[PDB]
Amino acid sequence: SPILGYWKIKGLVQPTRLLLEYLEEKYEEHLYERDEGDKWRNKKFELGLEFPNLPYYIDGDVKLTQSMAIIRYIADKHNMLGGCPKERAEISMLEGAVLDIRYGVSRIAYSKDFETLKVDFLSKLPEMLKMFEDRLCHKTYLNGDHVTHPDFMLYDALDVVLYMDPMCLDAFPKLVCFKKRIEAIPQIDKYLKSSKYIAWPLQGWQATFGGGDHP
Amino acid sequence: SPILGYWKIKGLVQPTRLLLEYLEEKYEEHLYERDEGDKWRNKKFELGLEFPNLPYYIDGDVKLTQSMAIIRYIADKHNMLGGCPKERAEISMLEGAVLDIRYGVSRIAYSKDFETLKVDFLSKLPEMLKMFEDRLCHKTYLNGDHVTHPDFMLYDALDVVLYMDPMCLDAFPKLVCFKKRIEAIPQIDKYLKSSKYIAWPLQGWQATFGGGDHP
Ligand SMILES: *SC[C@H](NC(=O)CC[C@H](N)C(=O)O)C(=O)NCC(=O)O
Ligand SMILES: *SC[C@H](NC(=O)CC[C@H](N)C(=O)O)C(=O)NCC(=O)O
Ligand SMILES: *SC[C@H](NC(=O)CC[C@H](N)C(=O)O)C(=O)NCC(=O)O
Ligand SMILES: *SC[C@H](NC(=O)CC[C@H](N)C(=O)O)C(=O)NCC(=O)O
Ligand SMILES: *SC[C@H](NC(=O)CC[C@H](N)C(=O)O)C(=O)NCC(=O)O
Ligand SMILES: *SC[C@H](NC(=O)CC[C@H](N)C(=O)O)C(=O)NCC(=O)O
Ligand SMILES: N[C@@H](CCC(=O)N[C@@H](CS)C(=O)NCC(=O)O)C(=O)O
Ligand SMILES: N[C@@H](CCC(=O)N[C@@H](CS)C(=O)NCC(=O)O)C(=O)O
Repeated sequence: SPILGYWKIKGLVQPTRLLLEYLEEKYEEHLYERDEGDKWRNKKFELGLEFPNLPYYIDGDVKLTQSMAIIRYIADKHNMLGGCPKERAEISMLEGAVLDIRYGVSRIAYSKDFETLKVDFLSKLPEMLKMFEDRLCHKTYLNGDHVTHPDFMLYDALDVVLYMDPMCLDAFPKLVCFKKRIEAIPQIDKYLKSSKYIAWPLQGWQATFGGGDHP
Repeated sequence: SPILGYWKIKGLVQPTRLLLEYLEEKYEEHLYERDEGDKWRNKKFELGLEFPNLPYYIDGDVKLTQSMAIIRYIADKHNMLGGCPKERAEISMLEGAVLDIRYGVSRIAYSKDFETLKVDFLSKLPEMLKMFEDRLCHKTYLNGDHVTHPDFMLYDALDVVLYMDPMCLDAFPKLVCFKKRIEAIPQIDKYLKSSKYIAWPLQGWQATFGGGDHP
């Protein structure tokens, strides 16, 4: 059974969890708690990883790090990355545009100056969201009728920015619908209600925004 | 003929240029100068881009943004991304590990506190480089005998960190060799000597590190 290792937080790996659950894939997790740095450090170089880091994904011979390599691998095994170079590039474009939002948050979330930095981020956020709002015209998911991994990435990004500004989707009804559509996927509905769902923190526990043991 | 648009800097797009040149692909560039923000802003929404941004790559019907989508697209058209999910994931892992170095620089390069932040980055850099040093044991390129896009990404990262600390590869002879190997690829040798090579800046011109009109 594959092993997905990360801090017991949403962070970089939450879209991967959602994708695995969507696919009904069997996996176990190594979940490092806030005080378990020592535990991670004692395993870091003992797992066969060529590029030791968190998250990791171990699947027989396959030992992977890099969150994006991992999510894309799971997707790839299910024939989800795209049917030709142009569609693969389209999906990678969606992926990167989501990361501009999600990393946009993480870039500032650990700063002493988060509250001032938040102003600048929220000023740019509507422009980024509008691109997705436009993309969703006449589409159920970002690539139309079928789910792709960026859908779970975008889902996670929306979850996160809504904590930062609960009104940030008020101008984007299609994105509001989209978030509900993901939540309506029966596998996702079940997961979000399950003992396996990690609601919080959004970032590493030490973050100024999206950190701490509880919201 | 495809169009690659970016600021006239190395920045996010330099590995893409190197890959195109390696492949002997025909392309033209839209190169925005330091004072040409207005020019970019007047084109940004007039190019058919679904996710307007820099860089962009326009190839007939195909209008792409996201630097990583673009480099991977060029690679994909040349059957370079990997022969199966595991190899594709391996290549995406290399890609992400390079980005930890290259984005590691960009994260701090625009800060007023760059000089203090540099200490922390240079403290972590040897650990990141060692993973690549180990990977290159008995290999010509990162994936062995054949070039892949992360080779050009790593090349660009080494170029950049050597400006920050010219001694940072003193402990990593295989990486030193690697950088020279890339420079010895005849297409790359020619490109680096050509009028098309943009030597500087490394970052946006306004950066504290790797900015300005000249080094
Ligand atoms: S991957 C094969 C090509 N399809 C697409 O590019 C799909 C585009 C959208 N992502 C979608 O509609 O889902 C292909 O061969 N298309 C036929 C063509 O017009 O050439
Ligand atoms: S999908 C966005 C546009 N449609 C609408 O606004 C119709 C009203 C719907 N209730 C809604 O989606 O808001 C649209 O079709 N834009 C593209 C076009 O060709 O006009
Ligand atoms: S949210 C689902 C989409 N409807 C609208 O955008 C209308 C929004 C209302 N005007 C509002 O709440 O303000 C939609 O068109 N969905 C169709 C689809 O194929 O996704
Ligand atoms: S993509 C097909 C598989 N090959 C690899 O994974 C290549 C691994 C390295 N990147 C390399 O050697 O270049 C494959 O089918 N391998 C055969 C097997 O052992 O199953
Ligand atoms: S590739 C690194 C190891 N080889 C050497 O150190 C031999 C000397 C060479 N001049 C050099 O590469 O430095 C090596 O083989 N490590 C793996 C192993 O199986 O020992
Ligand atoms: S740099 C090329 C590799 N040689 C070494 O690592 C030895 C380095 C010296 N000890 C030194 O300069 O300090 C190498 O083994 N290359 C073979 C390959 O297949 O790449
Ligand atoms: N580019 C990497 C970044 C990984 C990373 O920064 N991981 C942090 C957690 S968010 C960590 O704790 N890494 C463990 C380590 O470096 O030992 C990825 O996307 O996986
Ligand atoms: N995730 C994007 C980031 C792109 C980006 O930040 N581009 C900057 C230059 S480094 C820019 O000037 N963008 C133009 C714009 O936003 O209008 C990518 O990798 O392409």
